[PDB]
Amino acid sequence: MKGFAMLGINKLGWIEKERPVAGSYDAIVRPLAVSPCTSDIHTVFEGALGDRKNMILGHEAVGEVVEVGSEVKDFKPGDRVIVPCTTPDWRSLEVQAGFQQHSNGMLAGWKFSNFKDGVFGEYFHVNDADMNLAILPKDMPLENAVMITDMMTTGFHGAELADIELGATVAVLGIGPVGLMAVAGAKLRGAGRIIAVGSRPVCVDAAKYYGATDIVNYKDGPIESQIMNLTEGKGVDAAIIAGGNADIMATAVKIVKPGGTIANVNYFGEGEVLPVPRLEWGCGMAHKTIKGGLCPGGRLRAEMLRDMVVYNRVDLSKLVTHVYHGFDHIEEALLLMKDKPKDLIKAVVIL
Amino acid sequence: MKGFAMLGINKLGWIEKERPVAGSYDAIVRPLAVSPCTSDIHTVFEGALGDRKNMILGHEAVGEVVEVGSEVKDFKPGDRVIVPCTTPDWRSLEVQAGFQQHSNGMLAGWKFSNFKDGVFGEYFHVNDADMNLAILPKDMPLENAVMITDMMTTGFHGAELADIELGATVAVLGIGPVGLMAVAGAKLRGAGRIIAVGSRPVCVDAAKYYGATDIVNYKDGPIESQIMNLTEGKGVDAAIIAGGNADIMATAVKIVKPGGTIANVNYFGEGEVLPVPRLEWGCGMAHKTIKGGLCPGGRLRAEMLRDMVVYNRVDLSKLVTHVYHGFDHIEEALLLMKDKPKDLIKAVVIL
Amino acid sequence: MKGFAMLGINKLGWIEKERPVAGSYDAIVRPLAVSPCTSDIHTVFEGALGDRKNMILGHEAVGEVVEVGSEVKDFKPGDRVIVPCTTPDWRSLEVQAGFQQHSNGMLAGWKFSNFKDGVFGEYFHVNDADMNLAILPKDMPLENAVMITDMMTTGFHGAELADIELGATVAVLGIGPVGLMAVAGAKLRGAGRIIAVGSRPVCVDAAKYYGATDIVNYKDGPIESQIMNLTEGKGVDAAIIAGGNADIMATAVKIVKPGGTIANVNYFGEGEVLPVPRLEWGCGMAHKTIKGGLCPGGRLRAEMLRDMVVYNRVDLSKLVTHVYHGFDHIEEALLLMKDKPKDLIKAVVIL
Amino acid sequence: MKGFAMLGINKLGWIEKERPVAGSYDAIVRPLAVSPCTSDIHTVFEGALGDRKNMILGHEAVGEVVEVGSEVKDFKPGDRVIVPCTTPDWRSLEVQAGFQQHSNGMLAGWKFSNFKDGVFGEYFHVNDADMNLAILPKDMPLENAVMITDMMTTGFHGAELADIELGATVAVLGIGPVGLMAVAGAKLRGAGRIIAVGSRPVCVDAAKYYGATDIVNYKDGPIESQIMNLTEGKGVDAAIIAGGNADIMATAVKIVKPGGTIANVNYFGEGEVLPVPRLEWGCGMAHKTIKGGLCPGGRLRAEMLRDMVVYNRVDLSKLVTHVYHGFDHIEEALLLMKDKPKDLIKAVVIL
Ligand SMILES: C[As](C)(=O)[O-]
Ligand SMILES: C[As](C)(=O)[O-]
Ligand SMILES: C[As](C)(=O)[O-]
Ligand SMILES: C[As](C)(=O)[O-]
Ligand SMILES: [Cl-]
Ligand SMILES: [Cl-]
Ligand SMILES: [Cl-]
Ligand SMILES: [Cl-]
Ligand SMILES: [Cl-]
Ligand SMILES: [Cl-]
Ligand SMILES: [Cl-]
Ligand SMILES: [Cl-]
Ligand SMILES: [Zn+2]
Ligand SMILES: [Zn+2]
Ligand SMILES: [Zn+2]
Ligand SMILES: [Zn+2]
Repeated sequence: MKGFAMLGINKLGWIEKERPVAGSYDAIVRPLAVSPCTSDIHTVFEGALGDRKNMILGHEAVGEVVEVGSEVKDFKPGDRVIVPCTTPDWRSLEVQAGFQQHSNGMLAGWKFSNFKDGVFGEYFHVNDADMNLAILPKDMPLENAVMITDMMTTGFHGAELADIELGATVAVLGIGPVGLMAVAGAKLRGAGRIIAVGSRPVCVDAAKYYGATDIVNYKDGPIESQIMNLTEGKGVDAAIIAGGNADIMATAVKIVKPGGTIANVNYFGEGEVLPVPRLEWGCGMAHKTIKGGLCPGGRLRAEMLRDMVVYNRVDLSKLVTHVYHGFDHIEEALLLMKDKPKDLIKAVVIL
Repeated sequence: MKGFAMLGINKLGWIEKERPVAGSYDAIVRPLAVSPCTSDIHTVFEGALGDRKNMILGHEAVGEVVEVGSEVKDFKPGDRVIVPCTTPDWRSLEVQAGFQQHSNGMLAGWKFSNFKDGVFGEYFHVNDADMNLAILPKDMPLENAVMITDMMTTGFHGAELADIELGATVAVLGIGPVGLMAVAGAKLRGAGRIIAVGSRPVCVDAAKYYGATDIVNYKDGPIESQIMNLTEGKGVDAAIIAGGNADIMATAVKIVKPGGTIANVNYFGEGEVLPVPRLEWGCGMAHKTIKGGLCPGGRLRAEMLRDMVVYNRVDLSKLVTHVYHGFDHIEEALLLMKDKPKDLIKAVVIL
Repeated sequence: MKGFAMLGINKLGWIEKERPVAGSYDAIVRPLAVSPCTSDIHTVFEGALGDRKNMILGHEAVGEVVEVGSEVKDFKPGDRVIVPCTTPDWRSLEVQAGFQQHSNGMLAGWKFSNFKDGVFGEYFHVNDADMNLAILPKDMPLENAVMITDMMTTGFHGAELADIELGATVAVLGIGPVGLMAVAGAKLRGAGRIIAVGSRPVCVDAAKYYGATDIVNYKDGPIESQIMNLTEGKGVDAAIIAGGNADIMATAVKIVKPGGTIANVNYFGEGEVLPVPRLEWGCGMAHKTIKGGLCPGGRLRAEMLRDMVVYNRVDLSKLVTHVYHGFDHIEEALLLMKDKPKDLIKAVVIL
Repeated sequence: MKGFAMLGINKLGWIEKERPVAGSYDAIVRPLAVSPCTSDIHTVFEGALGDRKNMILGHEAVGEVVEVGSEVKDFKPGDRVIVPCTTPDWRSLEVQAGFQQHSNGMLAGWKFSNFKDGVFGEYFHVNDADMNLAILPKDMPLENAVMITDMMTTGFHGAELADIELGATVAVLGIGPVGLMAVAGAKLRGAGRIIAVGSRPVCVDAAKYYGATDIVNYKDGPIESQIMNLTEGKGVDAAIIAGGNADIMATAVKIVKPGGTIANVNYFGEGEVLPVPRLEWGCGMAHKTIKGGLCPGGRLRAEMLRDMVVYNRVDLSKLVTHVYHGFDHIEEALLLMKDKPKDLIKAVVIL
């Protein structure tokens, strides 16, 4: 079977592997549409989760079930499915503690292109199909569906972590596709003022679409001072980190008011320490809670998000700026995420 | 000073009282626009909070500050203000425990036309002005502003109490103005499917506007069975009670799935017991949490809600179906709430 | 295989059934020590969960694993195990929503002597052994261990549901073994004053041991008035319901202060409605949250509770008032729970 | 009036000031017993909250009310009172948001020897007496009472922030008096295993008394590896930081399991950045929540803690290792906190 892989740190290529086989509770799925992610660039080009050998990349797919194990009851060959990027082992003690994302170890609910061969292959394997898949609606555009699997869940998780009160003022630091979904998620948690920080015009337009009331361009000067000035020295109720380097932790702390929340969903690839500033964290005592969480997955999450899309709670179409046709364009698509052209949000390859 | 009052249970009339005087921390406010509430009908005509003598009614007003005490710093004569219907005593132990609504006793944060002369008078008194008032924006229509003071805060509080996950399915039982705001609030907590229960066409149109995906008319048959059928036997994640008689508690319990929330914001005036059904409450063990809460007030709540309106998170204009001009029309306006014409949601009297 | 069963409502007897067989993920366990529960009296003699045919009773056991399925990795034949009375299906959507106790339906995480043949048999079946068993410590008395499986988890769950702040005043309504564990659990959530309501001297002594600061005997007069008098009209922060008839709901509501919690863990068998009083529930608005929950189970819960016992956080020995030797005494033991002698808390049959 | 003061950074001395006067809502209190705090050493000798001029030190006192304002109703001259070190302005928007500790600005609920003349004076001023004082019980030893005002509330707040499940494994980093109270607080939140990190024998004995099951001495080697070894590679559910330098943040992150909580109550005086390690924080995604909070105060907190002591939930006497008699010994007492003799936990000066 063919797949586009991380040969090792800094090295991409097409490889050939054995087609995976389903256990009693698993499914084999062939991709129908896929998207590459900035996370795979951190993983390959920064070595941010350590080295790998011949790991097929990608974790954002809608697919067709081709094969299911003997104990699979709700999915069958031919079913069209939304595959959440996080596919936990539901039989784990971490699940019993309330942390599906870390079933059997830190980040280990997120398998695809963390450590498990991903979706950029002729087929891929889903553990526990009945618990980790959702049916794709008949009329749902594939490219919008693909945005559910990671961008929507992660951005929304930033808003969830932020523990927003109705009418809260929220800053979103970074308006790549995850931050855009954080903007929309903040709105769908009842945020009033939403201050989006970023400068790429395509992203700014999308941020405004999704609910941003204010846009902060770092080229006008320090972000901290800009935000403090917008809020008349009060700061924000919550800051969602959806991108940046290590220093953005310190920025987030400095703009959040006492009692507020810093909610990280950014995958940091560079810097071995994320700085928390002493004075602006109240020398340890400011009740500025710092969170940082991998997106939830599983069937329940996938269905609930899917149904938000069905009921027009968010329009995912705005994220999709590039569409390609055919398996081979996966390569070109991933390299867009590396190279970062001004007009890109997300790319989808429809096979 | 003139006001429209509860003479006692079942008896309304205009009365004359001394104009109130501000303590060091208080304001005297003259109404600019007011709305009557169904709660005052429960209070007067059902005796639902006990008898009263000569209590001026009303608790929904935007006003002009005419006089402030010596220790008031943020409001001054001439300021135009949104007055939250709940005006807590902030120096109370209940506030220290996190329950502003019950400062100095059960429901005692809600003063106006609970026990304190209300807003249907030439002037009224606000305790602790700096903590219990918000500035009215220059361009904000008075009639929309008045909807902040009770309908928005109460309906939104139903959504808050419901403890909705992103993508949850919510039922709203009753689509009077409080239920309409519960619909909008559920949407602004990220609800997917929102099932609104009610039959008055004006309310149904508003419910759909505010985010209802499904409408349930009791004239088609039992509500429980209808809802269970819509959700394919799963029930709903949360049911918000925004109206009905005592029996609606039992309905709410029967439609909520195990682990879900029944969130009441209805002011019950009739029936001395609200029934919780044994079997459908899992004989005590179904984790169906039952909440029932008075709306928050105070300056912070008022400002945060006001700012949600400024940033176009909700459009309150749809609630206002009747507008009158002049103090004397307060009487006619309140009697609309008693008589309940098919085309009424809320009435506002602009003085 | 022999077991002591519910023949049907009002009818007990010994029966013969096929010995159960383990699926790939299950274990067959033979009891080493067992206890009967008041819940089985509700189930059999009140028909509180509907009729049954030939259901082996009991859900409180420590056992020896005799057989495990091919996919079981952490338990093996010969292992001595604490079996939590609640053994969820971990692969369920309710688990994904955070409600293990209702995996695959209301109460359906609690299988043994709800609907599944229980522990009063020569052998019983545990679903998903690796996720639903805990190792019994070598030196832990069997009879103390058995108290973990239901009494400790349920009583502690009442304290968990009560959402106690450090220093809160808690009432416990009923001091049978579940209420006794609620007393201990309240103490281990940092309760200050703990007011235990009950009159059996053996239970009173145990309540005082476990942390009760005040004892209320209903024979001295109405409980509501007694509690209100003890707390100088303030009421309690939380009331845990661990026994009583339907009316105790109303008592609990009347003694809890505004903003407080009524936390039920009682299995109600009689009365089709549990009354919530209108005026004392603030006509729907008093923020008196009413909870009612089945005890958690699974391996994680079992291990965490076991380790609390290992570290001397609670002494379970006080609950065990009667010990019998041999399988046949199960019958006599269960009938004690029906007949309720003054000196009984819990009975354990050591096989 | 005489007081022992921070002349400025690095400079202590006795000074003379005007005796303060009560506003309508305030009290003037004369100390009956006082304790010095390590925080005042950070403040004076590290300049950790910036420079000061002639600020009377100390924030741990039991006193006698000598004078009250005209609007004070619950306290009067002669009353003996426990003064919480945190005395919020209850009329603030931060209080409305749920953060009394930051009323009118970051840390600004903690006034005494942060910015307001403290308790090491012939008299001191308490803002809002009715909301910020508690009656001292007649038979309560003064020196035990003084431990309520800061050590108990702060250490307990570390346990509160840790959001401990019943049976959780907790590490406490630092076993000075705050960490000792964190140990006791963890126990009173139902912790099972409690791993206390420290090496001073007097503190170790107290840690064991208060509930520590394991003691970790850094002189045996790296703390991280020791803790990971104790927990068999699982890490701890929560780590409470009650002392250390800046690096302890990174240690806390490395020992907490995914989904766990790092709960800081340490007042950091040195280092401008507290490091959060990238890999062990799951590159931003490990759901290791980092909290850091000033202790709550006010009358409600003071009464609830006082009542925990009355009901023998914790014994504070173990903290008091040194007692002096007479106002002048304040100087000697504070310098003990600077110099740190092996046998010191807390010192109390009884005037
Ligand atoms: C599954 As991911 C860290 O790219 O949001
Ligand atoms: C202040 As009201 C009970 O009418 O929402
Ligand atoms: C498992 As039970 C309802 O007897 O605590
Ligand atoms: C009031 As303090 C920071 O010394 O615990
Ligand atoms: Cl975990
Ligand atoms: Cl992104
Ligand atoms: Cl309260
Ligand atoms: Cl209404
Ligand atoms: Cl569920
Ligand atoms: Cl019991
Ligand atoms: Cl705040
Ligand atoms: Cl300390
Ligand atoms: Zn991704
Ligand atoms: Zn009203
Ligand atoms: Zn039982
Ligand atoms: Zn201190």
